[PDB]
Amino acid sequence: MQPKDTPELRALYKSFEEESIIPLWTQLGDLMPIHPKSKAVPHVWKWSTLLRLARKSGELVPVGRGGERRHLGLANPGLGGNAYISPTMWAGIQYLGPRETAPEHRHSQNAFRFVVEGEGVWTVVNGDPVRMSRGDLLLTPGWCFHGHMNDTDQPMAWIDGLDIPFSQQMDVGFFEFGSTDYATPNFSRGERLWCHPGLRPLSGLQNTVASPIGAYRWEFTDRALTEQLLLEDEGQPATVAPGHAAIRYVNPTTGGDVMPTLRCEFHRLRAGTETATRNEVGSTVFQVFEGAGAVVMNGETTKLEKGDMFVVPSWVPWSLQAETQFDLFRFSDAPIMEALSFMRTKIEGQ
Amino acid sequence: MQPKDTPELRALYKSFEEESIIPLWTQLGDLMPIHPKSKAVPHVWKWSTLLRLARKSGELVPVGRGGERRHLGLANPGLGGNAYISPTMWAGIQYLGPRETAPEHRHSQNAFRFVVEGEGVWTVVNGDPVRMSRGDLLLTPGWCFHGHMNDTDQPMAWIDGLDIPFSQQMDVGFFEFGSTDYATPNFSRGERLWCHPGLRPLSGLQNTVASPIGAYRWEFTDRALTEQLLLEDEGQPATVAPGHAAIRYVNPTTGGDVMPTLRCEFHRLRAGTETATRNEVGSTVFQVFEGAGAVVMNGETTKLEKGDMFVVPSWVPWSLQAETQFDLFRFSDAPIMEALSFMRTKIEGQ
Amino acid sequence: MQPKDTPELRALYKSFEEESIIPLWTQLGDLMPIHPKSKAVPHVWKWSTLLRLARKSGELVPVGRGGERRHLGLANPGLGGNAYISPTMWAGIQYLGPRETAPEHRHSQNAFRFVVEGEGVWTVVNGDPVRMSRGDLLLTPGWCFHGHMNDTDQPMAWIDGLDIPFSQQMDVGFFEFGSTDYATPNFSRGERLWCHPGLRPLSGLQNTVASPIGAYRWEFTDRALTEQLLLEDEGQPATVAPGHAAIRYVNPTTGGDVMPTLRCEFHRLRAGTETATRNEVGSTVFQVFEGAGAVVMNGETTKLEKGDMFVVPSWVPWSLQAETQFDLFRFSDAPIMEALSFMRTKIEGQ
Amino acid sequence: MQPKDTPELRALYKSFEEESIIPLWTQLGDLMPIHPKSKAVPHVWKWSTLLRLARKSGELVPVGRGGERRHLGLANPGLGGNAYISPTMWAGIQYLGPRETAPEHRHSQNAFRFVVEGEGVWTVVNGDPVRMSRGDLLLTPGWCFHGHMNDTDQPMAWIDGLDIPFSQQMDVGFFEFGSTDYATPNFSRGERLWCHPGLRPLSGLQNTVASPIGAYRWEFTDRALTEQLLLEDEGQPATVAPGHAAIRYVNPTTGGDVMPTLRCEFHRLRAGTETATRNEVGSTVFQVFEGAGAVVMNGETTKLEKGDMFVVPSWVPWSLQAETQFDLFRFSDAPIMEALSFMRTKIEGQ
Ligand SMILES: [Fe+3]
Ligand SMILES: [Fe+3]
Ligand SMILES: [Fe+3]
Ligand SMILES: [Fe+3]
Repeated sequence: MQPKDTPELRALYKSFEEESIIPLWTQLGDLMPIHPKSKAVPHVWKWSTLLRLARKSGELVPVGRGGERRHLGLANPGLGGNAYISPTMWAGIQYLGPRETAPEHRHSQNAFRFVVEGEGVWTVVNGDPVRMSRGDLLLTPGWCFHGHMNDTDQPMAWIDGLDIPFSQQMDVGFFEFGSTDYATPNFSRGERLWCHPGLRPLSGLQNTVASPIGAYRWEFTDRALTEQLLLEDEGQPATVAPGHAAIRYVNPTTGGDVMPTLRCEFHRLRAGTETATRNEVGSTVFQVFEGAGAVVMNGETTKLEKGDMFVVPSWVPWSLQAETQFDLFRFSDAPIMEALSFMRTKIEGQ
Repeated sequence: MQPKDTPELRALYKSFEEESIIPLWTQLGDLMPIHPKSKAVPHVWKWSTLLRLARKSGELVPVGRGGERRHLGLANPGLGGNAYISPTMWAGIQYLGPRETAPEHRHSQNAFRFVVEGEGVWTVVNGDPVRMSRGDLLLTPGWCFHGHMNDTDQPMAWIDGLDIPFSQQMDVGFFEFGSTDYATPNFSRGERLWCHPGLRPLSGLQNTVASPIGAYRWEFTDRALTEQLLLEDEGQPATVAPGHAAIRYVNPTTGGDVMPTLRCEFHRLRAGTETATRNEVGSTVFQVFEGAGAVVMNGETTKLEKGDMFVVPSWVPWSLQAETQFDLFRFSDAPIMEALSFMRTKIEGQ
Repeated sequence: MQPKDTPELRALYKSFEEESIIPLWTQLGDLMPIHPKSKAVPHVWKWSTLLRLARKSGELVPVGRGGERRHLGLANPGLGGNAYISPTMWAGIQYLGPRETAPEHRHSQNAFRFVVEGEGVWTVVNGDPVRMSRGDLLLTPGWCFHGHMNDTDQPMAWIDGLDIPFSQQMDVGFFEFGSTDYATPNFSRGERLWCHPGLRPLSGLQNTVASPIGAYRWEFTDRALTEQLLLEDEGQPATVAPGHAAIRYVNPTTGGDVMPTLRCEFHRLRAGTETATRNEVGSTVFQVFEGAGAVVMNGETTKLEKGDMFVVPSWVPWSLQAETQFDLFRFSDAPIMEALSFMRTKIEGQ
Repeated sequence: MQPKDTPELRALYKSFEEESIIPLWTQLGDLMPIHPKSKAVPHVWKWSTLLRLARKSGELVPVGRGGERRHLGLANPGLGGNAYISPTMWAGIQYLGPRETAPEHRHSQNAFRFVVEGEGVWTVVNGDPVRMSRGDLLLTPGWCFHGHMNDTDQPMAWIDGLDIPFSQQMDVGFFEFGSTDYATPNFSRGERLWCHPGLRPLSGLQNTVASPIGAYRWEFTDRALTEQLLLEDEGQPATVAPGHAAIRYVNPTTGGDVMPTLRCEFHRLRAGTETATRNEVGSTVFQVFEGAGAVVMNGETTKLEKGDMFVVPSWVPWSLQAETQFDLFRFSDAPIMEALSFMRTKIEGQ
């Protein structure tokens, strides 16, 4: 940068290039930033748009000519043309047509399916068939064989969230093909063993790295958030903040996050609730499941409508405001920040 | 023992007594036994008897003259006149009369209440009122204020299980008095936050030493064991052994045992099921909740009838045989053996 | 207690005896004490005495007539004639004569050896020979084969601390006989792999329930306490309290206590140091390794001299005062209180 | 990819671009690879070269014109012009001149200093001054204030290893400036409290996310590897493989890795030792501290000489061969792979 630009210097630099050495002193860029400054940028996708483009994708791309991958990837404008919503996460709308199937495969990358629209599709996870409907969270944890069948003439839309960008950058990717029955049970084996509150099968005493619950069904989510707002009505502690009910989807063998790499939550805000501004390390994505409100990011307010999705990159100040009762599904890379002692939180309140 | 019995020896022994020294060589007894040989002995209490003596206790002992402690302690014949069912555990039948109450207190010793007969009594745990009915497990973990009220003209019987003998021998006992409302909610606050499968309130992210679930209600227990036998019907893994469904009551923040000192389980055996003989370190107590069968202990078969209770001391070989569908509530000191690396298991199968 | 003493009552009580039921209401004793009130009592043993009785035991009890168990057990006056220093722990002076040996055995009960006087005895733990000298702590953890040989014509005295009383009361005891070489290496294999600060063999990546270090040698203990007093001289944080250096013997795979059931520590107090009074749950034993001071227990001061030993039962208020530089080896049942969430501390300071 | 290229398609694609959607079906690249296929490539840097360019950097770049950052970054040829040795790690040669200093700063990114050449430089970590010499490992864990002073007229070379590339990609970076004494103690406070084998200060009972040992000095490393080869001579288990001694630098409060994000090890291979080929997930860097041998990567053998450094990206098959006694310092991103359940190992042996 500032050494004397002499012949002997330029010879040194020439030698550098040759030996693949880069010297610190010529480096100008933001080495060790004061706080995180992501290349990802806050962004909002409108459901009215995504749904439109999804339905058209249904007409224009059949099985045999791309229909197998009929998946609308959400790309952050800041991430150089990659189909990545944040630096750690991949989120896409999977638009599954009438009677459509996918064979089984397995990969190291962890993944979930959040059903936004439809019913009567089964994702068959290690042979265990897990039914899908609006508001269910399905897990297909890393190295679990998974495939699916649509048992109906209606299509389905779901959010596919994966840890692809993390796994790509970090070199951890593995993949295998599997290989019929097409069973359609109302509840999977996993749910039948693990979905009884406070009870654990004697046959499942070993803890697991990922939840053995195949589906976190809408019924239960909805009940939990209602009780929290009800307890608040009654003077009882329940909500994380006034008007703000919320649960964390957990692995019951452990009480921890669903998968090693991804946290999932569900938030219910009472009409007129306005959350305190947060800065949190790493990235998160919300989908507005029901109701109307707005989000503030970097001081910019965006009005939000049913089905809209948005991303908050690392350290971006954010808050939500409910106009009506505001329901949002949430996911993030937080289990990574926390496993590695990188997590840090600033709340405007405290 | 074998030193030469001389004047100088007897002088040494005299000096020993004076200095409170006991020399190893004169010690004869079973110092370090080959395997555990408990002073507690296997034993069975008949419900037809206990109920009889309980009902009479109701007539003969009113409030003001012992009725406050109307509690039939189960004493092991081997434990020198102590009201202790095993060396680690206290189990008693509490016979609560019409409209009877108890003020709040708190103690370090951990405790549970398993309802055998009745309904409509509330145990109010740290202010949170927890309703009681047949087949519910209630926890009153150590240092939680607890008291109760019977909201009815009918009596109630429950098993009171505590870690009293452990806590007495080990010197850990603490106790405080509390000090009205008498609320009668259908479900407690604890249940309302924690009894939704796979979901955890954002307001309860901290793990706990004991379960925050106040009641493990019968409904859920019954469903879990039915699904396990059903999965077995269907070729699916579920049961711990052929015909033998079983759950472990767990603390959901952790996936571990209900309380640091006590494990609780519930077993359902299909008619004609006969379990493999087990030797397990430490003690356990079963109550036959429903059905008919037998237990073998030390090779002795005892026929078992609805409501009967029995104890298996450390290392006693035991097995159960179901005549009808055989339901049993179970508890033990195993979390102690396991925390300290003393647990050891022998199964006749393997 | 207070029910009307009628014929029908006495019939009930008669039935109780017969069915081995004890009713709560007739129970008078201290059920659930306000704080711990141990049957064990504070006590001090004088070394000048123990040594005297130990040396005489050497003359009067040879191999063939008790010499194999030439062990002076320290019995608490409060514990009904048992050779138990507290309700959880066994502590004894082992007086090993010239050239004396013991074959290998193994037991579930955990144990340590603290060398007070002598050198050149090896305790051979799972085949690994561990040399012994004044101030060394040796572990023989549960289920490790152990035996010893005295390679010299001098005798040796050590403290044998075990978890016998706990294991007896709780029914966890197991025992086996083993079955030559008599090797005398300066340091054992364990020490050679594990006694290099901050370094862990790639061949020992698995954690262990008990420390793999066979001996915690005096050299190292002495250095650690000296540095702590030196840092204090220098204005640096180090001591737990002014004038009070102390280390905890730890299992290096874990950073935790030496064995699941026993904590060992070493304390060095600067002349004139006077510790704040503590109440701590469970029991502890100190031995005065070097120097002079006193101990206060229940408000009673006992002057203390080199080699003296004392016991503080659960919840007894205690403090030490150094006259000279005061060195003390310490052990306790605390890892038990802590594993089970029974531990509680009161310090006069705070 | 394969949908019919019609006007209506191109309109859909146009809409995609506008809404920042990327559709899966047009994606061609290696989405979910069969096994890891890093952009980083195996590479070797020669010390004779690095030292040459380092010494010249000393002449050509003084304080005031880059000398403050006189640091030769090792850039992987595969990583697009970034000064990153692997996708997760930053490794550089810091060439510190006569009497040169650096003020204190702190950052979230974790870091170590491995001294290759020189003595008598102190890195002052949170005020605690830690001396540096050949073969010492120094830690400056995340959020610890650190700076340094050279107390001599000789220069020093060290390896600076950081988790910069991980922290950059993942958005976790934080940074602060500090702000004299220039003390030169032989050992730091950290070492004085924590470098006594098997002993833990009572003032440090709390576990830590990173090791409190400031320096892992050469003496101790060297002793551990010598004992391991000696035990092998003697028929005792010690080495991880025949001829192959190795330790892992550990955090003593925990027994775990030095820092949350970086593993450090030291390997000593007996002459003629040839390791089994390994595939391991994530990246590692070795420096040849002493001796001569070779490394095989992807089947290509590179002869290796004292001070040479090399990188093995994720899943690259590798092995080392010792010609003489071969000593190597090693580091990796493995604690990340392991915290997140991404680690996987293939050894040619098994
Ligand atoms: Fe997939
Ligand atoms: Fe009570
Ligand atoms: Fe022994
Ligand atoms: Fe730095």
